[PDB]
Amino acid sequence: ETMGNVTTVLIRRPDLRYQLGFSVQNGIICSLMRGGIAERGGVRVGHRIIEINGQSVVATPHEKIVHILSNAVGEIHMKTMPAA
Repeated sequence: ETMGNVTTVLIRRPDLRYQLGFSVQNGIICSLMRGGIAERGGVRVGHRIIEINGQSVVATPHEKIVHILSNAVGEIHMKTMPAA
């Protein structure tokens, strides 16, 4: 599993008030807040989140993907691809 163009991201989130800092739609990063944790994480726009903290969310719906990101803090391992 995890083949090809995968760019793992580590988000280190202090708590829930420190939101990701990137706008995602359906798992695809649409925008990134510069200076935010996501930038520090290595998140880039035009990337598709394929996994979050050990669960492949690439087949996970919008809500779920967002709900999961919204509640996860600490060292967060995501796997992103160039949305291809």
